[PDB]
Amino acid sequence: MEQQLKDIISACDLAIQNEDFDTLMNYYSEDAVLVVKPGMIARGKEEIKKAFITIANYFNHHIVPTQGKMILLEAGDTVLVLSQTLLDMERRATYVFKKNAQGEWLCVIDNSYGTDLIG
Amino acid sequence: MEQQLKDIISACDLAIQNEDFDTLMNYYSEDAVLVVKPGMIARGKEEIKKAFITIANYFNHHIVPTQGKMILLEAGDTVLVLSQTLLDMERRATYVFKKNAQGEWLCVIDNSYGTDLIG
Repeated sequence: MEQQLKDIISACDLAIQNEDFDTLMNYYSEDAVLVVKPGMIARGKEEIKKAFITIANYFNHHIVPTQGKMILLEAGDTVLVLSQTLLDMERRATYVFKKNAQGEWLCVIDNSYGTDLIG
Repeated sequence: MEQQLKDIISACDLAIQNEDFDTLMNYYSEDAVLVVKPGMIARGKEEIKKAFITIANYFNHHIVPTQGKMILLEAGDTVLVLSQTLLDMERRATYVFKKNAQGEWLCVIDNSYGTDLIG
């Protein structure tokens, strides 16, 4: 439930560090959407794969990300995840996963900015 | 697109003022989830109907909040809506709609609090 999803997040978070986006795309749906940065979205597994490869080599001067509070709003088929990420300063994101027939939760909407996208 | 959803919001917003939750439940999915207030969620059309009937009076509507910026992250089947509501002070919510076979977008996750649910 709240764990397997939290385990998929980490699984992906790692798949990104190991720069093996080939295994990272197994967690995304085919028509998924990923918000790279404000006013910049990638649609489809291919476009999203490229986005990660592009923004692969980027880092913040002295920064220590840390998983924080995480709420899950499950509505049967889909699930809205509100993941807070601590910097030392926080980053509240909104992810949407959809459980396919196989029973594996894939990501459909990846907006690491959450409602911050508005402001 | 961005309008029909915005028109569904208003449609519901009104269905609530006219206290005719019978027509309001036509906009929600069957296994939908509604966040009434922090640490309080209603699951299923029935529970959600009761929730609205209960807080019919707890919340003084008529206080028509002003619609503001609204971002839509569509991923084929589902759609993540980031609606900002102005008070005069703002309220950034996160709604999730899913387009059924009939082609009508229903609400599956109604969290008028957005990422604020975390903090």
